[PDB]
Amino acid sequence: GMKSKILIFGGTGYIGNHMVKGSLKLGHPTYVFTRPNSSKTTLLDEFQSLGAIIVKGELDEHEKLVELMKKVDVVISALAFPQILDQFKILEAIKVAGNIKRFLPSDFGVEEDRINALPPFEALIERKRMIRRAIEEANIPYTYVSANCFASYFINYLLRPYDPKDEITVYGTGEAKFAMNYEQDIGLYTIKVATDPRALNRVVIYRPSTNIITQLELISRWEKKIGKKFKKIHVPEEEIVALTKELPEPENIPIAILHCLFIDGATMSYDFKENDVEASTLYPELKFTTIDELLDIFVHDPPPPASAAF
Repeated sequence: GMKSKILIFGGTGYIGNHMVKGSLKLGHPTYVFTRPNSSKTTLLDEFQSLGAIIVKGELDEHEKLVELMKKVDVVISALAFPQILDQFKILEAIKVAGNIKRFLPSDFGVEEDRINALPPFEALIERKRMIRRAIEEANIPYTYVSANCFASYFINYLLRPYDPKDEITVYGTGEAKFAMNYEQDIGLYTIKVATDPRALNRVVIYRPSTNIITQLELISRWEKKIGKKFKKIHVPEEEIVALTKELPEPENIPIAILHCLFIDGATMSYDFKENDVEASTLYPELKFTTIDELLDIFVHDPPPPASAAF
């Protein structure tokens, strides 16, 4: 009915599929633009069975993009790091169409306009800033989402719950704080703020108070949940830093990200600004799945590990 029509790019991606599912769950007409040569045919069918309108094509099809933009109201991009600047193709279509009410570029991580990282990762977030600068210069309505750490992804990466090993790797001292949110919630809240006036032309950060922790505390809580103790093996910062200088690309990128998130503590190294919007405060009918609840999920029905593209 009055629900805004949502167009999603990168819908078959790691975080993108949660935005597609969240959009549909919220009753929004959902358009999913995806490549003709899809290896995610089983994910697309699911989207379709849920009500999504699948649109096959390439980002290079400018005319197709423009005609598509004219049919929707909101555009959300969840493209991967290798395609950050390709979002300029999406932006060009938005500019020509002229009817888009809100554009959310592919951020969904650290708040790049207030943090810096090691060269490997800095080059990537600088590309994300370029997109933001282009959006602002064109006066395109937007929302910049800083979703912080993807919880299932990093619980898998840090705790390796599927690994019966007796040791656990700690990056740096392990004392740096970070915030991590459940992917399903990131998807749901993202759709909500994309149509929320309180988020128009603002930076929205997902930092629920129940999802802030350090590597050491996460380990301790996991140990209590499963009744096992692990031998902690640390990886010195100077060591991680060196690797980002010697290892090739994209190898050194994950290492740079690990330093940013778990050593520098970039997701918790700042205080909120006047115009910042912290998402957990927006909806009294919803709440972010907490860290304890997340650990319970991994104990009862843990999700498969994943690896972002670089």
